[PDB]
Amino acid sequence: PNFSGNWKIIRSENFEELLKVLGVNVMLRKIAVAAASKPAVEIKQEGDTFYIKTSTTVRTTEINFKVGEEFEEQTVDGRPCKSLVKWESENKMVCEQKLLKGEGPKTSWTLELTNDGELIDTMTADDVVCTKVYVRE
Ligand SMILES: *C/C=C(C)/C=C/C=C1/N(C)c2ccccc2C1(C)C
Repeated sequence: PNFSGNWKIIRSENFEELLKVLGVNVMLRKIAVAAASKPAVEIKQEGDTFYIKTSTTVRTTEINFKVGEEFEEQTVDGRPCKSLVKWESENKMVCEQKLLKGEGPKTSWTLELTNDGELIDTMTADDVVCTKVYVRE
């Protein structure tokens, strides 16, 4: 199925805690979890090729990738990483990340589409999991 769309957040669980495991200091966390930082996600999918733009009121970030091909992005806390996405199933992709420099928590993300059209974004840092759920506007 098709991940394309303009997605708006309807659920967010455990995001502040993910930030703590990543070592984001408290001043930045308050900003990051504020409504001004609420994410909107735009996806354009063509087969295995994806464009994903994630924007807030003050920030915008775009990734471009094809499933199975390595690309560069940033960890949630903004460290450059090499990422690789694979299909876990027909409706679910999983991305492993490796830091370009230094050491840190093991991080990953997954995106999956439910039959009822919800987009579930899961982010992990070691033993902590954050889940965000979106629907199409
Ligand atoms: C991933 C979530 C981020 C970056 C921010 C979300 C913040 C909020 N806030 C402050 C809020 C208040 C009411 C309902 C929903 C939210 C949301 C989780 C968007």
